[PDB]
Amino acid sequence: QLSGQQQRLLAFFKCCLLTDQLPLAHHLLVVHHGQRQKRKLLTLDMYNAVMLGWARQGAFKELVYVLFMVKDAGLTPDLLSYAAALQCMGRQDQDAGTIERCLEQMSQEGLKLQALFTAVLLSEEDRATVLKAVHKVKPTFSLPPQLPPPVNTSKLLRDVYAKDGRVSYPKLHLPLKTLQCLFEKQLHMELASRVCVVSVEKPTLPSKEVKHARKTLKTLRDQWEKALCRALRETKNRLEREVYEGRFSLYPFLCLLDEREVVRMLLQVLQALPAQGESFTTLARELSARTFSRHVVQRQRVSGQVQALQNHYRKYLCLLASDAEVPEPCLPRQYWEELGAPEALREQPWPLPVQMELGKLLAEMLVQATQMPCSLDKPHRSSRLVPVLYHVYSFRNVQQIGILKPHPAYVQLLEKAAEPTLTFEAVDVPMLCPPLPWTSPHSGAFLLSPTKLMRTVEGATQHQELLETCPPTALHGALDALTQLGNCAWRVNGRVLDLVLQLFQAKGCPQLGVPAPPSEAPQELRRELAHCQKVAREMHSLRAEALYRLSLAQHLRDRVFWLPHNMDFRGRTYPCPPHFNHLGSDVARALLEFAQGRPLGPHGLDWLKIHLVNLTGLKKREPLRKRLAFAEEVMDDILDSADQPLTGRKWWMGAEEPWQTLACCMEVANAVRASDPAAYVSHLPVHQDGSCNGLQHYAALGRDSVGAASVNLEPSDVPQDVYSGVAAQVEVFRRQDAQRGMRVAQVLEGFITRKVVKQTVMTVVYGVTRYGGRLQIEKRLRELSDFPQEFVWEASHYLVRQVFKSLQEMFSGTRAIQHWLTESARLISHMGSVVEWVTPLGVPVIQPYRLDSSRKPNTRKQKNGFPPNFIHSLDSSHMMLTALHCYRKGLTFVSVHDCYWTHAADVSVMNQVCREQFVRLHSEPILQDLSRFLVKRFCSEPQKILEASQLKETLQAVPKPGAFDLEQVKRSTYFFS
DNA sequence: GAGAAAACCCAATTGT
RNA sequence: AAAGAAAAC
DNA sequence: ACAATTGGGTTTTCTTTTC
Ligand SMILES: Nc1ccn([C@@H]2O[C@H](COP(=O)(O)OP(=O)(O)OP(=O)(O)O)C[C@H]2O)c(=O)n1
Ligand SMILES: [Mg+2]
Repeated sequence: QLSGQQQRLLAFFKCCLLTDQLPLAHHLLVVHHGQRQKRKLLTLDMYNAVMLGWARQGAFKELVYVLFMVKDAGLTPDLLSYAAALQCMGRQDQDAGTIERCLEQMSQEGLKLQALFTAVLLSEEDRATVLKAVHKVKPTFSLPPQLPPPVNTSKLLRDVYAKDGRVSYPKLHLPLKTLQCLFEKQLHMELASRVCVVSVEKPTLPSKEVKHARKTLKTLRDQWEKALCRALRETKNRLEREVYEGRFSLYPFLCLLDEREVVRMLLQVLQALPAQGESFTTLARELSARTFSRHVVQRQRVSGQVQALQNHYRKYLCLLASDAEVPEPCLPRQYWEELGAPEALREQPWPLPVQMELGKLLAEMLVQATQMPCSLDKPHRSSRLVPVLYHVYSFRNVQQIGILKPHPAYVQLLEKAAEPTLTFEAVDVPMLCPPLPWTSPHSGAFLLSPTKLMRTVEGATQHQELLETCPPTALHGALDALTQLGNCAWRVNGRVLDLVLQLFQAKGCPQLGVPAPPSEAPQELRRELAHCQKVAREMHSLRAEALYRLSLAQHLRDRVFWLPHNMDFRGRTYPCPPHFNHLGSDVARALLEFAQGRPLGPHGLDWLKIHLVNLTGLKKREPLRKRLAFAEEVMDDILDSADQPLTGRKWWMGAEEPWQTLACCMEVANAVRASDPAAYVSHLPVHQDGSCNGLQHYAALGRDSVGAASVNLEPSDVPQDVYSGVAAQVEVFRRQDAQRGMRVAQVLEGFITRKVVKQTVMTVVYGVTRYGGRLQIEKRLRELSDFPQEFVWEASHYLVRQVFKSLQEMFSGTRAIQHWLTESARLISHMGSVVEWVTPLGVPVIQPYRLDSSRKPNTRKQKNGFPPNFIHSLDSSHMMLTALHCYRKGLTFVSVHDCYWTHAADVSVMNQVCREQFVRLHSEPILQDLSRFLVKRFCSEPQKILEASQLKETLQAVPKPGAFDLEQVKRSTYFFS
């Protein structure tokens, strides 16, 4: 639509609004006014922007000049121009607030003044000044009254927002003053946008060469800072000269931030450069995004929104604090709106060309400015002024990419200096205060930085557009769930941290997940050397990850921290700080604990031992009674694991989840030797997971009796387990073929297990191909070290066979629903429309596939993605219902996606809630509601007759439900266990 | 400054 | 951006 | 029809990309 430069100049004029100094923007408008082609292709919004800026300045003469230019060249005044005129009259006093001209002209012309006060976004001060200038003539006008906040009246979300009920809303263990000073610490952390963490690499006793390298590095850093300041001044002068030469420039974009801050940015980006450095484009995009992240925070400091946030947050913490009370207990967003909330007013992101040009300019500045003497080993008087970073191209790849390499001496200086400090950005670290409530798609999560509501790659905006144009009460439960997942307080387990750091700083233990040092790689000649370099690179790449996660664990060791949460486009909720969270590896889950603990109660130690047995991986198919018996039998190994983790018989290393098993052995040993095990405060999360969840949801949509009996929707004394049935069938087939001398069938004995066929049997209901199942079985066979690696490939072809022998008596109505969904998605995409639906909790979901280069939907991708995305949206709705009705009863609830975590005391309660919020979820006609929504959405147009008829008879051919009572899932024991 | 690891699949979509 | 690996559902 | 494309879905992270 709009041109690149036409979109670019609007960002320019908004940027001149952002940092004042506005006559350069006015001068550029005058230069465009000089030549009639130069003011051509200029949109009206840039005139509105500069008028509003002069209104903020209070200059009426320039306002009238821009008005005259608006009536020139055929442009028409709109509402923002009258808002700017009334704002100028608000700042001034002449004409006594347009007695004679402006409001009378507006009323005569026919534009509505209620739309002036309400529709278009203005800040509170500008709204007040325009309100005063309107009150100059006809003072009897009043603003339309603020309505009481709307409450969602959806049937699934009626109980959570009904006042007539008993609620037990939990409170943090932290007093209000401590919470307030932690808010201050997080604010100071976000203001200086990066955090320094001491590295958990082995500290070395310093030597003379270490001092010499560090002194040289400090002198070089000071010289680089001076050089970057000179380069930034020269760039700012030349770009200001370009603005005064009447062309586009990025000079206000450099004037967004202080020169100190930009030089500190460039130096800290240089510090975290790889040894074989990052490409030009990624580094440029990082520089621009980091510049925007600092600009938002700086704008909130200057604009005064930080003090408003401070006041509101100190009034807000009374709901969460232990020693404070609210007059009526409410949900966190309801209390956030009850205390009159400020406008968020976070800046919308710039157009992508401006961002790219800013990044390349900053990167080329860093390449050009910083330099070093050539030789450090020989200190001659004549040393060549050599660059620190080099631009090289890459020959191997198809499309050549620029790579910035460090100068090779700098690598040895960084190795010998051995700086003990890593640097993180503030958004990649857990928050030190409770996060802001999710009150809108725009507000929530971090304090000063904007966070998306839906995680999207490549800047797809149709998800956010669906979330904005929905009815506002539809997202409430979703928002509530996200806030509920943010308010959980976490802490780091100390003993596990000491053990992992002992293994990490010493010789690493790759069996237990701890990466080994850069040494201890293994060491026809070229083949061996290439293998050693490849394995050494893999070892180094793993140990860097471990260094970052363990450094954050060391930093957050004596702290209480929070993880704000987010969604993807389906409804599924992930935490925002990436390095150290509970959706991670075994070590990440072992390090983490609830900061608030609850007493165990009668069923705390019982569920704790059940959780431990589930962690060891042994006894999966047994009832819970035999899980308890197994826990009671192996108690000596539990106590020896807890007492001597590394100098004992080391039974916990044999567990399927070994570090989590060690943490639970520590918790159990603390519980059993206590004087009163029942009144013991436990901080360890206990897990409950559902068996074959996508199959559970297919069975609940179909009401299939055999399907519901298959995935534990019908109660039984023993668990039912689909994958160990399919494994038994394939083992029967294998023995039959291996009796006939089939070599691939012969070399598989003891190698067909649940884990081999698990993902394939899980995935046949999502339309897997035989090729995808082959890669699944291949990756599961490569992990078994005992199995012959020469015969993996043929084994894979023998195992896509005999597993796809599930043709009859396996998931009939499940594949009927799957077929109807796939045909529905195929025929929706055949007309050219992406598949949209609404979650039963009200969340709109759209599929961002559109593989065109993005103009036309990719039919294959849409039909393959619709069954998993629909079932995943349903399980997210299940999770959010369970979370909300657990909040109403006082439960600390976090979710790892079919896996629900709580204290050991509340597990039964959560189970009850879980089953109820399944039953209420699928009692709704989800198939019928989806069918009529898709008929309304895609089959309501008169232009296409036959296509809409075929899609309508496809959509109205919904599969009929079977005969299964959903209430009986409330009686099920192994539904979630 | 300058060439035997080996990838092996095999049927539904899509630009042409 | 492409490749070598790793983790979670 | 012909040859190229593709392979059930989602989320996160690391050091290297000519030897
Ligand atoms: N590669 C994939 C694709 C989808 N899911 C989705 O997560 C759901 C449950 O996650 P799992 O950990 O695999 O648990 P189950 O399928 O229920 O198997 P189990 O009985 O052992 O818990 C199933 C499926 O809808 C998954 O875990 N892994
Ligand atoms: Mg599960």
